[PDB]
Amino acid sequence: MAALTRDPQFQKLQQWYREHRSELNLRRLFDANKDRFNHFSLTLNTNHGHILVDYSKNLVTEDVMRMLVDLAKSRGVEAARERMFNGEKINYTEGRAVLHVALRNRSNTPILVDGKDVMPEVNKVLDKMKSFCQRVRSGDWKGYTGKTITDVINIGIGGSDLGPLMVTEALKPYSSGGPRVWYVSNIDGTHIAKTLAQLNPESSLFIIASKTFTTQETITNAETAKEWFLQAAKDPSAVAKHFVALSTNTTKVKEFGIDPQNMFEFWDWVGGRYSLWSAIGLSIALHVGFDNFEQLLSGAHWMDQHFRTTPLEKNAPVLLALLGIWYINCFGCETHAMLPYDQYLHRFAAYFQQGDMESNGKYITKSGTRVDHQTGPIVWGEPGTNGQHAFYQLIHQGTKMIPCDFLIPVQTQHPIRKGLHHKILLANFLAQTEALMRGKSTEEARKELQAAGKSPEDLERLLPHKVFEGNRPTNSIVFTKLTPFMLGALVAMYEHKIFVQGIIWDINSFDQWGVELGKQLAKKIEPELDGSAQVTSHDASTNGLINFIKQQREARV
Amino acid sequence: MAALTRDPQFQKLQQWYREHRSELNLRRLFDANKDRFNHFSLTLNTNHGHILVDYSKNLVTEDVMRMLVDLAKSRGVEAARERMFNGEKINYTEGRAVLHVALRNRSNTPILVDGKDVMPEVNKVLDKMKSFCQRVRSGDWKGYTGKTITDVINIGIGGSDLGPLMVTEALKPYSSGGPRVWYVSNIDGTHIAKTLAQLNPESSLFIIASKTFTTQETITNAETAKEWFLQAAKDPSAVAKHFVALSTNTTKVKEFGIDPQNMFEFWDWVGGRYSLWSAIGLSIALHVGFDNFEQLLSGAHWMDQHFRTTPLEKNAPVLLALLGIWYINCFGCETHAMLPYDQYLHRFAAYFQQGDMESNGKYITKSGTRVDHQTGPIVWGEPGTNGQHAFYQLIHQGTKMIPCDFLIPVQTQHPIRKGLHHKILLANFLAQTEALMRGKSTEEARKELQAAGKSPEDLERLLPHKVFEGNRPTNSIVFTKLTPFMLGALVAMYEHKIFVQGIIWDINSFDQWGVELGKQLAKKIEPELDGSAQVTSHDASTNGLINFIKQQREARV
Repeated sequence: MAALTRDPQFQKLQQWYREHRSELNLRRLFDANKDRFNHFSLTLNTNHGHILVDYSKNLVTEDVMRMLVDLAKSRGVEAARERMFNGEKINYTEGRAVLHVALRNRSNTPILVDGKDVMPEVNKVLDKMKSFCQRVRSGDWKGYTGKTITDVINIGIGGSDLGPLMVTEALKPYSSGGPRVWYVSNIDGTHIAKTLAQLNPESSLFIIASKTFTTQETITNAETAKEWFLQAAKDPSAVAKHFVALSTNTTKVKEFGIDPQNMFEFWDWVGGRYSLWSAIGLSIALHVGFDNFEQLLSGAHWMDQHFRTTPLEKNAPVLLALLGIWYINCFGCETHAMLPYDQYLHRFAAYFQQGDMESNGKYITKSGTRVDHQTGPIVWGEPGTNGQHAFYQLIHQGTKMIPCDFLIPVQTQHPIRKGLHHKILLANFLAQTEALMRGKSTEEARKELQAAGKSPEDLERLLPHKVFEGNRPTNSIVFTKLTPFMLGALVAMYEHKIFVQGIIWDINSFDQWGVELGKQLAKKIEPELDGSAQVTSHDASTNGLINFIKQQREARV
Repeated sequence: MAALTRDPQFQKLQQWYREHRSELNLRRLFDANKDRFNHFSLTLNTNHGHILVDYSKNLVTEDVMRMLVDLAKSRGVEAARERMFNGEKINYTEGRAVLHVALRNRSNTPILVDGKDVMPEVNKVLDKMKSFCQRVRSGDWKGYTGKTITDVINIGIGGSDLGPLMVTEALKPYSSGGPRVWYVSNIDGTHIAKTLAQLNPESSLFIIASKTFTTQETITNAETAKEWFLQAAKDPSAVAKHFVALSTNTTKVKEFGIDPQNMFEFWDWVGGRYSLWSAIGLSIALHVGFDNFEQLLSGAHWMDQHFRTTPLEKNAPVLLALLGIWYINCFGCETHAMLPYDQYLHRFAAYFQQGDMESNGKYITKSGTRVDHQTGPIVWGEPGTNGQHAFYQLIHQGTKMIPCDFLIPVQTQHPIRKGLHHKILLANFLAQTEALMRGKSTEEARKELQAAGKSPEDLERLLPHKVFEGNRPTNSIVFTKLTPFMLGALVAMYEHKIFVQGIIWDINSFDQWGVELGKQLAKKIEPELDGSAQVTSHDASTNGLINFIKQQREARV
């Protein structure tokens, strides 16, 4: 018995579900309540765009929502939220604060950790980022042969990669006048090799993103880039004009050949998967400009404030979190699909696979007892309409219930053909959730087939295949335009959803002990791959795979 | 009750699982059987590289595998296979044959549909492709100002896009002397606009992929490309040097301005999600050359024969399918992760999201009866080590069982740093499945904590969070090298896996009636978006969303 399962509000939810779930049908709910949209949607005015969070096409009633809010209160969500914002060490397995909200604290209200306001250091780094971006983008910063920088290459793994990549992809229209950005993350040599082949050492700037500056994959990639660079430049002192670090390890950064005045710091209370708001976002600021980076921070700051000051029943991240709890812990849905109808957001779902799954893919509660319920879902998705033409067949007519978040900006960055493309995109965004909710009954389908002139035999044969059961729930999140500020707000909104869910489950959303074993076992296997000897030190499978690898690496195909 | 649930072998499988589920622990299974890898792995020599399908880190015993194979026999897998290969109309809801295997039938052994051999038509199109490719690649084919083609842009959705994109990405090293390739699929105007912004109309060749040549999204994109082209070229007759078609609609192709000689045909027995082997693969052949395209076809042909002649108990696609049935229909796993440790294969999982999910995300059986069991799983993943640093926390320490296919080539296309990068990649590939299988016990973690000098209190506090329960099953698929031939073999293997699961579930893997409703509803919404008038013709949510869109159209942000 974990905290969640012992909670009385949760038990009430489970009981309601057992006795009413058979009665949850979206067509009937909408048919019976013309005010349903008004009662189950939230409109936020950020002053830089509106966000409509329409959660009306969910398998919930007023009572369900009331009970879910009651659960949030019973589980101490608000108090936990205050602990985070106040700089308390809520990352309890690692004794650390959790302060990505400090990174984007534009108001500069003091946030104390161990007796010291963190804002001065947050702002010192931001100031350094701003100066650097101005120098690089303006052409002031010269390469070793006196040329301007045309390409910036971020080298990092996990949280040092996904955020910056997703945001620069999403904000590509705001990069006029910025250098090209490249992301190298995989230790797979293909990644760095194929990137370097397209670059000029005289005009490329590498950004090595690693807090410790000892991260294996990242430093290997970094060392490979340096070797390539020196092959052309020869002079070790030239490295300082072409490599900067996002790290705190001054000695290692200096030893690499980077001038430490170009080491951009961040802190223990910045989790990698919450780090794009820090120095880690340097490649974003370089690409779209520091002004745009500040707008991104400001958007997140707005949402932070929304989350902090809004009554639970009208609090966007809380409601999203609660809906997820309902589908995960009552309906048992393993996954959560994120489907932005926006090609610029093509890596948004991939970003939340880390942000969500690495945060809440957990099983030990704060008290040390194992959970006896589900925790975080498997997050997945492709942007519409691409995903729509790949896997929606399964969403509409498969055997899995799959909560989906559909997202779209009202205004497109590319209003080509007098808005025709965006009109079709919007129509599909709307129709898909409508279809998922409504379905098509046997009766309706039969009438279509008859109207189509199908013979009775053909009709009876095809009929069942044309039926859509519907009742498939979705959220529709519509926002004015995907600007830097609005993206900031949207990302922060999901960060706080994830936080609320973790508090409810009583897990630690901010550690990641689950990455350790794989790292340990890889270090053991590395040296064993060298040479031609048979390996017999592991289970038979691991041995067998290693031995096949040894046999085949000498094969001439 | 559906076919599967009525099947005596399936019931036998279920009884066994009910009786012995808790007898399935990988760590113990491997400790008890030193020959486990040997008994639960396949080695395939294709003459152009080996494939090791190591399915030993799965929750199975010899009895379980026997029962699974017996299930495949009972469900008539072999007879269904022969029907496919013999050109019978196994796509029963549409009354069509399913002959992607004919597209790569290098043997040219006759395959008849309605008494007529399809190979001549297949080969005629292939010869056409070969000639066109030679002309474009050699510089013989020139644009409207006499320049050679430097860029090829494929415009299509779903199956007309994903396969060609995935394969050209995977085979990038083999594209020397080929034009760059671009893929435009999203109706979102950003996709075509950001693509066209980087192109010169004088040296760009557009490939319009659509059987009917009336596909709304594809044709909208195509017309946008043509308008951009003509803004530069002016002369309508120049469209014929810059646009070709993958279609059978001669009339519409001619009307578009394409020379009918440059219409590359395919057939109703080529499913879109099985079409890269046909004319739909033209961009592949253009990028990496027709010879490399033939090698891709040849690899698939090799795997088709393996699937055809190998006893079920040692038949790769069959075993992969059967393991999936075990996890889906007995263990209840909703998902299947595909994790290639290969950056070139970064779009492999996405491809199989359509291939698998659009095929088997079904709920009506051959007899018209609704299934009463699960069908296709939710397929997802990212390449290692990228995904490894994103979401593996949840795979190791979350509350979901997630069957994972780990894939990797022994030989890298980029053996930089004297093989150091690939060494580290392989070590992680190996360590991850080893870790997932083995886990780390309370006692093992305790010993580590003591050794690190943790106080008893600190130790007891952290201990449970450091435990890995393990027993997480995986397949490891290792192949000599990712050449065009090997990629063909791999994709075909998965195609047949999907086919086998579909036969077992008694669903139609080859239709997609699930896409109709959304299309119908979108068509109704399009004209409603025009104008300022409030919409009230739908459910309250759909109306509300539309009205918010109309409102926010007018906002300046």
